[PDB]
Amino acid sequence: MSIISKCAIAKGDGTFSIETVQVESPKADEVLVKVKAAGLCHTDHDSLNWGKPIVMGHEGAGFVEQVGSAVTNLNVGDYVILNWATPCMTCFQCQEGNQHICESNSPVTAGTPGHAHLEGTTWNDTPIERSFNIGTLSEYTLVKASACVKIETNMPMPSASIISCGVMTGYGSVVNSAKLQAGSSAVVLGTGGVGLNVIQGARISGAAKIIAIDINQERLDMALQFGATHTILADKNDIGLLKASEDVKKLTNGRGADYAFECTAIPALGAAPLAMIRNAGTAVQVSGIEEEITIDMRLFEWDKIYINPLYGKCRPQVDFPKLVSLYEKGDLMLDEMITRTYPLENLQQAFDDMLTGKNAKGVIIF
Amino acid sequence: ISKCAIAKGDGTFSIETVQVESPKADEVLVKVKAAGLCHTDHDSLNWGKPIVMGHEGAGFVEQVGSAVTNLNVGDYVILNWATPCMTCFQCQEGNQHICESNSPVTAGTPGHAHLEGTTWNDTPIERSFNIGTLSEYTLVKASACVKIETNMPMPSASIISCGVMTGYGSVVNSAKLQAGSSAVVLGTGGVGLNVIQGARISGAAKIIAIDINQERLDMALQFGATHTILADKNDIGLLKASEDVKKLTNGRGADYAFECTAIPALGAAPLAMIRNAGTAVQVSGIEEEITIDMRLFEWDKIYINPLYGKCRPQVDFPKLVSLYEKGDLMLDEMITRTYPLENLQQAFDDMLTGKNAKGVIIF
Amino acid sequence: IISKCAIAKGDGTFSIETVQVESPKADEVLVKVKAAGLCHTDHDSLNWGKPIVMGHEGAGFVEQVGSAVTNLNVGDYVILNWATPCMTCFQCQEGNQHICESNSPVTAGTPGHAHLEGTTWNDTPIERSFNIGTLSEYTLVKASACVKIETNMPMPSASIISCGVMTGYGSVVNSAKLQAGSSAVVLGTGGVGLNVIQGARISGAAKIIAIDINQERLDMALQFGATHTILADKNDIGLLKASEDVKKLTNGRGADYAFECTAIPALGAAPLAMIRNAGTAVQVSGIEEEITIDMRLFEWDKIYINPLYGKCRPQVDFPKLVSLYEKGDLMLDEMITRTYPLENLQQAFDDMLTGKNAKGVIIF
Amino acid sequence: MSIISKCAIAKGDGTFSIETVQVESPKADEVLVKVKAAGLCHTDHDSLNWGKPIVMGHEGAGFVEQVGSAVTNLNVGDYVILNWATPCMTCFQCQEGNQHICESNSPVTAYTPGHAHLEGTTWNDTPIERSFNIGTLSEYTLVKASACVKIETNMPMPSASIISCGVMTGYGSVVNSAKLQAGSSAVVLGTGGVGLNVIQGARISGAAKIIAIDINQERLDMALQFGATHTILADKNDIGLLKASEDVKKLTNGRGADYAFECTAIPALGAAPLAMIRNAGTAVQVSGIEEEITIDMRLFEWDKIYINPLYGKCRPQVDFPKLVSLYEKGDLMLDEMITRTYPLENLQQAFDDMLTGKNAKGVIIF
Ligand SMILES: NC(=O)c1ccc[n+]([C@@H]2O[C@H](COP(=O)([O-])OP(=O)(O)OC[C@H]3O[C@@H](n4cnc5c(N)ncnc54)[C@H](O)[C@@H]3O)[C@@H](O)[C@H]2O)c1
Ligand SMILES: NC(=O)c1ccc[n+]([C@@H]2O[C@H](COP(=O)([O-])OP(=O)(O)OC[C@H]3O[C@@H](n4cnc5c(N)ncnc54)[C@H](O)[C@@H]3O)[C@@H](O)[C@H]2O)c1
Ligand SMILES: NC(=O)c1ccc[n+]([C@@H]2O[C@H](COP(=O)([O-])OP(=O)(O)OC[C@H]3O[C@@H](n4cnc5c(N)ncnc54)[C@H](O)[C@@H]3O)[C@@H](O)[C@H]2O)c1
Ligand SMILES: NC(=O)c1ccc[n+]([C@@H]2O[C@H](COP(=O)([O-])OP(=O)(O)OC[C@H]3O[C@@H](n4cnc5c(N)ncnc54)[C@H](O)[C@@H]3O)[C@@H](O)[C@H]2O)c1
Ligand SMILES: [Zn+2]
Ligand SMILES: [Zn+2]
Ligand SMILES: [Zn+2]
Ligand SMILES: [Zn+2]
Ligand SMILES: [Zn+2]
Ligand SMILES: [Zn+2]
Ligand SMILES: [Zn+2]
Ligand SMILES: [Zn+2]
Repeated sequence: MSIISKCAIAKGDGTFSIETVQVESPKADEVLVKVKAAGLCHTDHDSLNWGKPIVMGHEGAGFVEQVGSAVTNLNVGDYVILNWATPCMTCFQCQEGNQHICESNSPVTAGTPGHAHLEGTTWNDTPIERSFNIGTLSEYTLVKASACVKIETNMPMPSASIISCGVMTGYGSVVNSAKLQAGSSAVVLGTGGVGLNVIQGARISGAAKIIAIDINQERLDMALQFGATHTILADKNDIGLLKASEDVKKLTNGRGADYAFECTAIPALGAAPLAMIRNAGTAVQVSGIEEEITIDMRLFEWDKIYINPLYGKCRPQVDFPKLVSLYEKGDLMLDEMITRTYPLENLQQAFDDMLTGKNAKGVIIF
Repeated sequence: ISKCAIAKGDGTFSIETVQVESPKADEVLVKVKAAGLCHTDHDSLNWGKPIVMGHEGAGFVEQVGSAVTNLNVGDYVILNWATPCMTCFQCQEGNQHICESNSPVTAGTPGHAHLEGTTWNDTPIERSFNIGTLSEYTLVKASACVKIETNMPMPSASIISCGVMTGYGSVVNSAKLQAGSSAVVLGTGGVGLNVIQGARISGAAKIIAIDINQERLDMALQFGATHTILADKNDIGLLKASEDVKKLTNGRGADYAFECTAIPALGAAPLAMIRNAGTAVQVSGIEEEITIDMRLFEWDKIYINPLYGKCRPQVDFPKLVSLYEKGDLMLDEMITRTYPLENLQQAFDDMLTGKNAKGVIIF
Repeated sequence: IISKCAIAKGDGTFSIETVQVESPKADEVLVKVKAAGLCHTDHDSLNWGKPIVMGHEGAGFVEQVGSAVTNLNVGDYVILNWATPCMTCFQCQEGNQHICESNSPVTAGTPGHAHLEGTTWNDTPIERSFNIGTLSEYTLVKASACVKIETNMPMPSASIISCGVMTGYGSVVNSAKLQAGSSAVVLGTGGVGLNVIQGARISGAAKIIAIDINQERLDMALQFGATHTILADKNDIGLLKASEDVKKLTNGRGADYAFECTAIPALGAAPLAMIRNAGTAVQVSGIEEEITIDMRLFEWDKIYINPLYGKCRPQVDFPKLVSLYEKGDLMLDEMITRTYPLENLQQAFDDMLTGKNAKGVIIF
Repeated sequence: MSIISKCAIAKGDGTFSIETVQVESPKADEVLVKVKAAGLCHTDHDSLNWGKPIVMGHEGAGFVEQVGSAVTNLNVGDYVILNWATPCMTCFQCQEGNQHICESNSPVTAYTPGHAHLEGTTWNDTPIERSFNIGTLSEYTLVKASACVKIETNMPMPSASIISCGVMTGYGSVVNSAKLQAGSSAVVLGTGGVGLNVIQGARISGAAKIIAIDINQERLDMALQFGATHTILADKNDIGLLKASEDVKKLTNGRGADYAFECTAIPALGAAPLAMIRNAGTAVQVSGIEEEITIDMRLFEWDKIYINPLYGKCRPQVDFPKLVSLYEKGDLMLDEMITRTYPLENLQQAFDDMLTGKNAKGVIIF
């Protein structure tokens, strides 16, 4: 059995075109997922500029169409949130509980056995790769079972999809990485797909003061909606947001916030959470920078914890169900995150709306 | 001259008059506008000597001591009973709540104002927990005063002095409750409802309220509970309530459980409500001898009996008013009734019989 | 394959016997046992009402490896563990492999036991104690019971890692997270408590006060890392006089950490008497009885915890323990009082009952 | 009562001369210390090119000569280890326990309270500062009572004096700042005054691997004496110590060490501990860098705690007695540290030997 799927294919020239791909039947450890909605992340745009053909998409949710012989805890028709940890569960990092940095199956750490067998998905009869081992921007996906989280809820499929990246890295960086203490102060630099979810984490965690900083006013109105207490509108020409840092310091009685989160997608702002933070504060850079930047090392000075975490320290079988609860409870808002849905043929307009500043998140729906 | 409620070692209280001296150099004269009630004030009658009752209070600074730098006449203050010295072992560890020299609990004393300061008849009498808040005017050590620059209801600020701090802090400062977790509160009263608030502020996804009175249970839902359990008096060690708790937690148990029923015989009951490797926080404080089945402790369970929610008064108190100003801490709703000093007995009855979440004595 | 094994009865007696141990299935492993340490839990196994191949402490060589166990090979060197973690359940994904809800011989009792007719006595299948049953020439265990190690060290000293060393060292290092420069008190300096002393010594405790009724145990406590000793009286209830001696050596106040490992249920709350307000009290023994506790002793920020097997994550913890031994800081050799033939197992009990032997290892 | 005191004085120009200062009698919150031994830290050389006359010295110990009328817990003749925290015990940082980054009194993080009155020490009729509030390279130093920790022992004074900075920051970085856990792997970049005490702290904490790296074979020889298990000789052209970093990964199963500590006084090596570290490890640069540097941010990538701690999170009344207790037990080696004692006049040679690597620690004896 081979199935044909329309999908978004990125080519290795900065370009993406809707194509069709051939999805084989699941192997014993794999699962064929009918995708109902695929959310879009800033990393998905970056994927075009990677130099490989890939099935784009790393935020997805849907239903289990087929299951393999070895998979035992999930069934045809089951409702499944996709994750890109693909944890092997046995390696050194997995035994520390760091399944998000798995040494053998992570798409980031190992680039694998978190990917499904390559012949499972084919583009003009040449095997191609599922981005982050899941390639959600696709009618069907053949992934391994570690990529699936079963939830049993009537939650909207667009709301579910966004947990696969934006919501998890945002919330988990706050809760799992920084381990933000209730009653503290937090600064968020970049209230976008991730940063807005940082705010929900800070809000849900009990932060008393949540300082949203962005260059776009709509983004900031979004930050107010999702929990922010104070708003600062940064000028992009301000290098390192040092001028914003003085404004934060006025909001924290001279000394700075207790916590600060980077998620601007600007490599130059890598150190800028250090500028916003009190000595002994914790500075979390969520973006991920792979370039060579210059840092005034005075910003590091004086017991400030700095971490570049991945995927909010995600343990998908454990974290995803916790996020689902807070939604049902009402403390996660993710229906309201979904500003627009797009047909896969309109992915270009979706990319444009994420970068222009007009969407909290965009979900392609099938 | 001040109207104050004096406890008598015979076990009775009587409104009565005391004369208060001007402040010494490191002391503050605080006119009390509100004196919240706490369970231990009831047990403070059952102590063996006379005192000035009260360990929850708030007011304005009528008079300031010569070396007191950070406060001024007319400032607004919430009283705290930690009165930390800032120099002993525990204080340098950061445990200002178990101050080895000034604490009314662990050194009971410096940190209590000069004894001449409050005289009844002509015998100097002690202020309860060093502050004696059930008084019209109190003289106290400066370390027992926490200034606020916002303007909030005086009954709201007074309850911060004990119930709010112990309950919130046991969640935040002691248990260090993590978001997404399941919470069980045994006894949802003045401490218990702020445990719940502490749970909801910290982000708990499930908050199970167990209580023998439905009107608190109703209060518990007002203040953030997600599930309510009406226990029965004769459920020894609350075993049957444990079983419904585990039914609500997929088996296992809760990740956190909190005891504050004031019953000595339920001191291990948190361990029954909670999963292995969970953290059980007994808050009521038991000085009695009880029998415990040590199969409840078993398998990585973290037990603790913290005091005053690990209170560092000049840090946690400003935090609590910020979350009241944000709207996450509910304290105006917790003042079910205000009472004058003379109607104090009706206030114990309303608290002890479930009719108050918290009762405050206003001046 | 025939295995001469110690088989416990429900009555309270044992006999040496012979059993067939079948070839390994896909997820399980056949181990030729070279050394099996002993404890009072093995004596308890006679009390329990079940036929059982006894032994929960083991080290050996792999003789047979199943189709799906490609992470170790034949001839590899293997320290056995009794957590047998399933690796995917709630506690395993929290990092609590020692309290696995699906495979633990304690918390689940089962997967984590090899397939039942693997080891058969006459033709009735018999369980291996704690899913491992090490007092046997050959044992069939899941691969989870096996931790490859890659040092040429003496098998007997490898066998005491399987229990006394992991629970004692781990009660200090993982469960208490003992901070260098602190004061430690150890109540019961025996099979468990000597590796609690060893664990305080490696973590940097500045003052380690050993308390025990036997003078021989105290001397062997100094040898294993202690700095102070106090001799204790059984007539002391709650060790309250030993607690006030502890307060003299700890500036008033108490010790920053204390540890229960005496085997006495009436002593369950004693570490709390040993400890300053806001210290941490660790009850390593496990008490399945109801006792009376003076509740003032919990009062005031004292962390009280009874942990299992020292928070064991065997594939993680065991290699680290092997590394400290290689470094000289961890002492396993001097901990083995005497070696005994399986056929002289009653000797061992006998000498454990008397208190002659801190630990006994049966070597094949 | 004005005492004359021989001392070392840095002049702004990088030049040091022994001079005499008139040292005034103690005010109510002050203590006058007859310094008996004063060790040399790398920071004192740097203290030369600060553009201000200064009485040098921030490692020191002695006996109390005169006590102020408010000082109640110190008496003439007491044996005092000096510290440079001088904590006020009530500001925001002190009340979180961070006495070493005191907002009111720290010489680093705030002339300041915690310095004696300016008329107390004068050079040529003009008031002068004491470096790090204590200026220990002087026969007598006037300091605040909070500079003083009384020890009730009979330790060698040279051995007690190096606690004032070198031992405290190196051990503290491991125990207090990094909270190093036993059985771990640990890499130390620079085995000098701070780095050898890093190794001691790693050894007292129970590290299973302590890998020592330096460009000087003799200082590598010292690390083994104080606790290192493996040793890597790096070259001075190894930019960022990346090949040193390959040897480390060879020693740590290819993943990297759990912990790595940077104390080379070389700014470009600020990010080097990240290169020594496994993902989710903790990297600590104790040096302290004031210049801007260039950093490839994939070195931060993936859960890596980075922290620039000050003074090993020293609470001097709490930490200094633990150090003395661990000297009694034998596990802090610090008689061995004092490779050389010098007169005040041969400070230059003490400087020269610290910088050449011929000393572990060198102490000026008065
Ligand atoms: N560590 C991880 O696991 C992980 C996961 C997901 C995404 N990311 C990365 O996080 C970053 C953000 O992701 P996203 O989906 O939220 O992107 P996004 O484009 O949707 O949001 C970025 C926000 O940053 C704002 N911004 C840009 N420059 C700014 C400036 N100078 N000052 C203030 N705000 C500024 C933008 O206006 C926007 O609001 C990306 O780099 C992405 O690759 C990392
Ligand atoms: N640790 C501290 O520092 C500290 C501080 C303040 C108060 N306390 C103590 O906490 C305890 C409660 O404090 P409070 O002011 O809220 O008193 P309270 O009377 O308001 O609370 C008592 C609650 O216990 C509940 N209860 C009684 N029996 C129960 C049972 N079998 N099962 C379930 N619930 C039961 C009742 O519903 C009642 O609401 C007291 O013992 C008090 O002394 C301790
Ligand atoms: N929690 C776990 O996972 C785990 C694992 C293994 C063992 N254990 C238990 O830990 C306990 C330790 O037993 P063990 O292996 O060390 O056997 P053991 O006989 O060697 O240890 C008991 C020690 O306590 C001493 N002692 C007796 N009375 C004392 C007293 N009043 N005061 C001070 N010391 C006294 C004894 O003389 C002896 O030295 C056992 O109960 C064992 O079942 C628990
Ligand atoms: N943060 C604080 O509180 C604090 C405290 C004390 C010292 N310091 C600073 O720590 C740093 C070290 O202090 P120190 O007294 O140990 O200096 P030191 O000169 O005595 O020791 C530095 C060692 O690092 C070695 N080294 C130099 N370059 C190297 C390289 N490329 N690769 C490997 N090793 C190299 C040197 O050979 C020397 O052995 C100084 O910069 C000092 O200012 C900071
Ligand atoms: Zn993404
Ligand atoms: Zn893995
Ligand atoms: Zn109270
Ligand atoms: Zn104190
Ligand atoms: Zn055993
Ligand atoms: Zn498991
Ligand atoms: Zn220095
Ligand atoms: Zn301060």
